[PDB]
Amino acid sequence: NSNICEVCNKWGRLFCCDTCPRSFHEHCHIPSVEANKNPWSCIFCRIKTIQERCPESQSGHQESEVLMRQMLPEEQLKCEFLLLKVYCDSKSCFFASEPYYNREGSQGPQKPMWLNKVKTSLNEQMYTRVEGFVQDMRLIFHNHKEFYREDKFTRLGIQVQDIFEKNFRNIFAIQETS
Ligand SMILES: [Zn+2]
Ligand SMILES: [Zn+2]
Ligand SMILES: [Zn+2]
Repeated sequence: NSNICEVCNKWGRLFCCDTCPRSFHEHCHIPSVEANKNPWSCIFCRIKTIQERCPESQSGHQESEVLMRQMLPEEQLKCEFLLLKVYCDSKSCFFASEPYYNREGSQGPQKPMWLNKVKTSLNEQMYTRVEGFVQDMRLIFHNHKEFYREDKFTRLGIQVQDIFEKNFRNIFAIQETS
């Protein structure tokens, strides 16, 4: 097994996957690492199994169809993994916890949003369709762009949104386009 957490790249109290060499902090894994279960298989492994059990699941899909999917177990997992892929980027730190807004010339967003809120909402099964999760994720970056205006800090939202979108297209096998 690796000696650092796959998500945050730090050592510490790590839980090791039984079917691959990755390791995790308890609350870095999504869902949080399960109490018992020997062997234990990480989210990366669980996602790989879905693809292996249904190879045709990798054929191209339309985003509009993906968004309307109900949050059955496999879609729940895919959103958990997409969320985790964002937290894998160190720039996710800026979007993790509850923001506050007091900048001359800007007004805060009407609906603030942040990663840990999305994480809780997934854990509490508050999304009934993939669309709910994706909307909240895109809202994080849209709020940031609007608030920061011409400050160069706006670029951090563009950057982390790009990680989200690339991973969304990979995990849900969105049809490639020009
Ligand atoms: Zn970690
Ligand atoms: Zn694994
Ligand atoms: Zn099949």
